[PDB]
Amino acid sequence: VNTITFDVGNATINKYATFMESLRNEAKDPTLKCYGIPMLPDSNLTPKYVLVKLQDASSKTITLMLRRNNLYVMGYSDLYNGKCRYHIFNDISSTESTDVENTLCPNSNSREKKAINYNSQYSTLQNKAGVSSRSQVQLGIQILNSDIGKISGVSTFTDKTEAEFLLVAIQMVSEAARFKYIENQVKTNFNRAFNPNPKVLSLEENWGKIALAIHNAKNGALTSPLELKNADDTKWIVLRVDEIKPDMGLLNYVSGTCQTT
Ligand SMILES: Nc1ncnc2[nH]cnc12
Repeated sequence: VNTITFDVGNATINKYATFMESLRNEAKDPTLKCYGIPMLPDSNLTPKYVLVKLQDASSKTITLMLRRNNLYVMGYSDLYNGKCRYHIFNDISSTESTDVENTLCPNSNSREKKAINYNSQYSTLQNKAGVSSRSQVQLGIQILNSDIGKISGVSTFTDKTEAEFLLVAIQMVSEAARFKYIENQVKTNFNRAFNPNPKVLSLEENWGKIALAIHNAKNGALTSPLELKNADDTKWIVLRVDEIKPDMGLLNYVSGTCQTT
């Protein structure tokens, strides 16, 4: 399994772009694509995981573990009290949990369990963060940096603190890798906090449906309209691959052949 490092504490737009490039290039299947857009592999291709190490301004780190097949964050690790501490979501199976344990913290003689005692759905994370919408949880480079320092090497912390960190890291890492539009929202706002707009949220919520729509399209025409949101919360009725492709970083895995370019 590869570990890709992103230096949050000394970040620049260019360094974030390179991070996104490296993460997409590691995660993607070596060959699968539809309409020129790289696709994630089946669940059997090895390595099955990618690690993402986030470094703050004091060189504290948190390492996220991502599933390659769907880019979900499965859990994360930090160094505390001389040990590797692994924090796994509670909706990960026993088999995958064993992988997470041993991939984040291969030294079984110096590690510690500190579970994430809730599941990894956005509805749950929002509940734990106290917000009715993750539009209300700002994203940003300084926020991500600050959040790392509230958790890494910290014995005990609240579920709210953790969920806020997870919302920010999931969106700035996995969702940005999935969607060039979201990468670009981070880059346009690189120097400030920002609230994810309706188009960010819509893309996040519809990634699986978008992959299927692109995979199924014939001669660039979607088989049925795909309704998303524009950034002003108006409806975006997508009819062709041409309209959605610029926003895409990675397609979710979809079995079967497609129009490849
Ligand atoms: N834990 C997670 N990781 C990646 N994408 C997600 N979408 C919702 N929860 C997520």
